[PDB]
Amino acid sequence: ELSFGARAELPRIHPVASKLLRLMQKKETNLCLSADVSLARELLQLADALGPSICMLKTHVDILNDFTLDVMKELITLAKCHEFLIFEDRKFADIGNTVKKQYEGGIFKIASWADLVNAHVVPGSGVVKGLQEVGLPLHRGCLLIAEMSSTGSLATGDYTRAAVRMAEEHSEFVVGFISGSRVSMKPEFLHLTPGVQLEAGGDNLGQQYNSPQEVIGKRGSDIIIVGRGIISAADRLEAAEMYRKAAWEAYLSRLG
Amino acid sequence: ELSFGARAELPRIHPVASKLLRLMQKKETNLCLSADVSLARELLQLADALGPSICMLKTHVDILNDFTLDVMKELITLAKCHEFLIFEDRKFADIGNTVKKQYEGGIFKIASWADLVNAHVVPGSGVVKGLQEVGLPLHRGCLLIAEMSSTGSLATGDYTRAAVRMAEEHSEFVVGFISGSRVSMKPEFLHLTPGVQLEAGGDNLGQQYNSPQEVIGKRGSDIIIVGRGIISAADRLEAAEMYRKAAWEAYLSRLG
Ligand SMILES: O=C(O)c1cc(=O)[nH]c(=O)n1[C@@H]1O[C@H](COP(=O)(O)O)[C@@H](O)[C@H]1O
Ligand SMILES: O=C(O)c1cc(=O)[nH]c(=O)n1[C@@H]1O[C@H](COP(=O)(O)O)[C@@H](O)[C@H]1O
Repeated sequence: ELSFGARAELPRIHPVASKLLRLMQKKETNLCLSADVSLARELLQLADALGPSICMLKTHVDILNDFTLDVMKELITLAKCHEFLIFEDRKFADIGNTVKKQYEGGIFKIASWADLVNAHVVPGSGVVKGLQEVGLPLHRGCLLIAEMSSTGSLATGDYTRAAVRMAEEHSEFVVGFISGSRVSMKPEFLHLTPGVQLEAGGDNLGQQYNSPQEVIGKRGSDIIIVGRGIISAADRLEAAEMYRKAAWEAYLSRLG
Repeated sequence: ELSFGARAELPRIHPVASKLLRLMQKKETNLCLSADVSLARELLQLADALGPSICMLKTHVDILNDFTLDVMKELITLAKCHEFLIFEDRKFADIGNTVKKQYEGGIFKIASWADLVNAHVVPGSGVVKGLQEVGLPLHRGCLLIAEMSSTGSLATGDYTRAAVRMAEEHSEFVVGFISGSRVSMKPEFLHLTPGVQLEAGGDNLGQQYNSPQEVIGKRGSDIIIVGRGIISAADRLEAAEMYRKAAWEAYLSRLG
């Protein structure tokens, strides 16, 4: 198994993946903050304070009450300053012709500011084809949702295998997965795992949690995605540090 | 088989479904216009001119370049005047906690103006639970995506059966399906079918077309969803009439 820094140099690495892997090793972080807030001011204060601790900030632009493109200008400034990628967790899941417009246009202009987006594989490979027609020219990357954290997920068995095949057949654009585990044996592909908290539990609406040690160390994923475990804590900086240290040591101990 | 008007009176009918079925029979239309445009003025001019011909107007609010809530105020005026429902084709597909915010909040406030939304079933039933916590109090309905029109769709076999079960277990909120065919044997559930054109063909990004006669008459669906077959035509009113008459006669001939 190669280090993040060595993976960043793999022949077939995507440029977005390489940038990410380099800053993960430089900063000793494999934590993605899920900035699940409705106020721009809170999003930006979290991005600034937690920026040094994270490799990535995941957004849901469609829950921000006071979205403007200028908010995203301010977010990019912070991402550049603190060195993290922006991942819009849009979960594109329509026909190719529709998702291209959803990605490029409308109010959000997601492709203009998001390094990464993700997509469901259920519509077939046209979802990726449509996105890639916007995202390739804009030097973006995409993650495919191969497994989900929620109770009753149907992203298992042959579905997960189809996501892996689709990623591998569109490596020009697809840089990895949302998954609960390592699903691809090719080290050029990132594995990002949500449903992460230090303590056992879940929410009232089907979320299920596993620890950083479980998903990075035992299940072989690369990056933890953490929302409420950080966001709901009083001191979100120390919470982010706890999660960072957990995920980083789990990664180190798997490299041996 | 019962008429749309009789289905509107079924004991277990949802109020949104009943409203829809009543206006379908009153107006002799089972056509849903897919208003896949980027300008508010065009959306509203289409809604006004085509309103008499349609039972429903399907939106992708996230491709509208000049979205405001006032545009949607103007759309509701037209929907009330001409008697059609508004369906936001958002394809919610996240954990329950996330989709509740995506449905109620952000810039779009979808639940405030959309009679209907839809969801993928891949995350498990928490997606429906989350939506229903916003949509039940707001007297809304939801469609579950049981089959898709696109090449390579994984919404087949056990996946489609899971969508049907999920709908049937959440009949307080779920009023039907996006599907290619009748998938539920319970007449209280609407079947809406996209991927419809009069002529054979497809697009460059995995869309596949079948005719109104095929999907309403042979496959037993209720409503056709038509975008480019109308939107790209020169005379969109006559195109809508062609599709309306096709879908309506196919429905009549299946009732015998
Ligand atoms: O794509 C995601 O990030 C995602 C996929 C998945 O399987 N599960 C999942 O929880 N997520 C997202 O990751 C975040 C989890 O947040 P918490 O449960 O608060 O840690 C939310 O923003 C979800 O939308
Ligand atoms: O949910 C939908 O309406 C949908 C589901 C599906 O399986 N296929 C499908 O095409 N759609 C949508 O229906 C419309 C089809 O448009 P046309 O291909 O232009 O008729 C688009 O807005 C798609 O996003």
